[PDB]
Amino acid sequence: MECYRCGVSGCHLKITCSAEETFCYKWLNKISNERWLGCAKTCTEIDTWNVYNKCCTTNLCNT
Repeated sequence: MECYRCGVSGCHLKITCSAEETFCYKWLNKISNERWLGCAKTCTEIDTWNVYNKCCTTNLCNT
C-alpha cells in the first residue's frame, strides 16, 4: 500500500507503507493550514481547536 505525503511541491507525493503501517493519515493544522500526510502504524482521529486528523486503511486514501 501507498499513501500520499506532502513536500514543497504539494501533497500528491506517494510513499510506500510497510506492512505494519496499515493507515494513511491526514493531519491538518486548523490554525496554520499545514497538511501532514503519510503512512502510520497507529492513527487516532482528532478534532480539537487546533488539529483535525483522519485515518483510513486503503491505498492512496488520504486525498
